[PDB]
Amino acid sequence: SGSGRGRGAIDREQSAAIREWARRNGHNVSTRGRIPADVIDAYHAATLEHHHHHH
Repeated sequence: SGSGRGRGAIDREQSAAIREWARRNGHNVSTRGRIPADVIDAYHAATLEHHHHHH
């Protein structure tokens, strides 16, 4: 009874958003588990620099 692990929610759940972003950009990424830090950095560059070092 009550709330618990049966909800299926993840703590670092932005992994799925980085996987989707990598798929939308045609970049190599795994279907499940961890993502390479180079692709996490690639995602951070896209979210930070596109309104700083782009026109």
